[PDB]
Amino acid sequence: PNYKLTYFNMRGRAEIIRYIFAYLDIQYEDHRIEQADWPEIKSTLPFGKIPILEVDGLTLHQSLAIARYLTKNTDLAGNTEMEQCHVDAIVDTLDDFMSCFPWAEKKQDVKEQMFNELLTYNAPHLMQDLDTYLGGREWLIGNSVTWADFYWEICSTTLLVFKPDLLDNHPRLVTLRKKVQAIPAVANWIKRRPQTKL
Amino acid sequence: PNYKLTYFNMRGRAEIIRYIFAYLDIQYEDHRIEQADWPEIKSTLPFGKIPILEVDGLTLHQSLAIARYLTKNTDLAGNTEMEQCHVDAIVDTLDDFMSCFPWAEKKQDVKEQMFNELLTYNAPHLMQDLDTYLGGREWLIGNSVTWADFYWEICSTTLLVFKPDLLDNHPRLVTLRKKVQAIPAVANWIKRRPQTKL
Ligand SMILES: Cc1cc(-c2csc(Nc3ccc(C(=O)O)c(O)c3)n2)ccc1F
Ligand SMILES: N[C@@H](CCC(=O)N[C@@H](CS)C(=O)NCC(=O)O)C(=O)O
Ligand SMILES: N[C@@H](CCC(=O)N[C@@H](CS)C(=O)NCC(=O)O)C(=O)O
Ligand SMILES: [Mg+2]
Repeated sequence: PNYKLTYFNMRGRAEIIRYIFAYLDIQYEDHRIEQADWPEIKSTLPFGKIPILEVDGLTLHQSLAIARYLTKNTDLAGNTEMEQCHVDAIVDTLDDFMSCFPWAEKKQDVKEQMFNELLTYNAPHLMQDLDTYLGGREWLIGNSVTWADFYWEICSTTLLVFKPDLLDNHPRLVTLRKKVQAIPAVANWIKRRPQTKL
Repeated sequence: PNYKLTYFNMRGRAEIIRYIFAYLDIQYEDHRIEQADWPEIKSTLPFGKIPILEVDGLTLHQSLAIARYLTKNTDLAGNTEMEQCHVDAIVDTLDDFMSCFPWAEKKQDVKEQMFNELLTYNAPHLMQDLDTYLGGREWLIGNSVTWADFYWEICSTTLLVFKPDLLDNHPRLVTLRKKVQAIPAVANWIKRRPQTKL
C-alpha cells in the first residue's frame, strides 16, 4: 500500500511506527513538519493530534493503534493471542509512564523539578518492575522480539537523555536495548534517521 | 477457562472488561476489593495496578490490553484490519482524556479544581471531535457495534456524573449512548451491576 507518516522532526510518538516499517521492510514517506506547518495541518485532522498515517488516502491516528495495525499477522505482534495481550499490556504500561512527563511545560524550573521527581521516584520503581518481568529471558514476551521490545528501547532512549544513569543498576534492561538496537533493520534505521534530541 | 477480575468496587477501568464479558455471555468472578486490602494485593503484582484478570493462573493487566484480548475474533472487534485500527484509535483518544483526571488526588481542593478545568475546558472539544467523527453513521466504527462503542458509553457515563450538560448540544452522541445501553446483554448488566458513583 501507499503509506504516508506525518509527525514533527522528532523521534517522539512517531518512532515506534518508524521501527515497525523498518523491521518489516515496508516503504513509506516519512514526512516531518516544522511548527509553522502545524496549525495548517492540525485543522484538517479529525482529532488534531499527531502522528497520523495516511494509507491510500485514508487517515489513521493514535501511534499505538497504528503500530498495532502494522504488526498485525506478523511475528512482531506476539505469537499467540495471550502474548499479543502481554505485548499490548507492556506497551501501555510504558506509554502510561511516558505520559507522566510534562513535555510541554513552558516553565523551565517546573519542568526540571517534575522530571527530577519522576526520574528519582517513579522511574526506578517502573525499572524494577520491568527488570523482574523480563527476568533472565531473551525478550519481554515469548521467545522472539515483539514491538514491546521496540517500545522499551524507544522509551528508555528518551528517558536516558535526562537521567543517563537510569539503567546503571539494570544490566538486563541495557542488554535488552542492545539486542533491539542490533537487529539489522533497526541498526540501519538508527544510523539513517535524523538526529534530534527527542 | 476460569476468569477472575480484580478491581475496586466501581466501574472505573474495569467496566469495559465487564461489558465484554456480558455481551459474549462469559461467566467470571467479579472480585471487588476494599481500599484497605489493596496494598497487600498490589505488593504481589508484577506492575502494581488494577484491573487485573486472572485466566488459568496467569495475571493479565492493562484494561484495554485485556479488553482487546477478549474481543479478538469476536464481532465486537472491527470488521476489517483498518476498522480494528479505528476501534483502537477511538479507545486511546477516549482513554487519553480519562487518564488526565487526578482520580487518586488526596488534596480535595486541587482535585476539584483539576476536575473543573478538564470538564469545562477540554471535554467539550472532545465531544466535538467525536460528534463530527460519528457524523450520521450508526456506530463509531463501521456498520456494527464494536467495543469502542462500549468504551464511549462508559467514559461518557462517568463524565456525565460531573458535567450533566456535557451532551446537550450532541443529540447523535446521546443516541449512540442509548443504542449501546439498549443491547440486551448490556441492558441486563446495566440493570444488574452494583450501583456506584464511579
Ligand atoms: C473509563 C475510565 C474510568 C476511569 C476511572 C474512573 S474512577 C478511577 N480510579 C480511581 C478513583 C479513585 C481512587 C481512590 O482514590 O480510591 C482510585 O484508587 C482509583 N478510574 C479512568 C479511566 C477511564 F478510561
Ligand atoms: N496518545 C496519542 C498522543 C498524541 C499527541 O498528544 N500528539 C501530540 C504530539 S506528541 C500533539 O499533536 N500535541 C500538540 C497539539 O495537539 O497541538 C498518540 O500516541 O498518538
Ligand atoms: N492504563 C491502566 C491504568 C491502571 C491504573 O492506574 N489503575 C489504578 C486504579 S484506576 C490503580 O491501580 N491505582 C492504585 C495504585 O496505583 O496504587 C489501565 O487501563 O489498566
Ligand atoms: Mg493509553
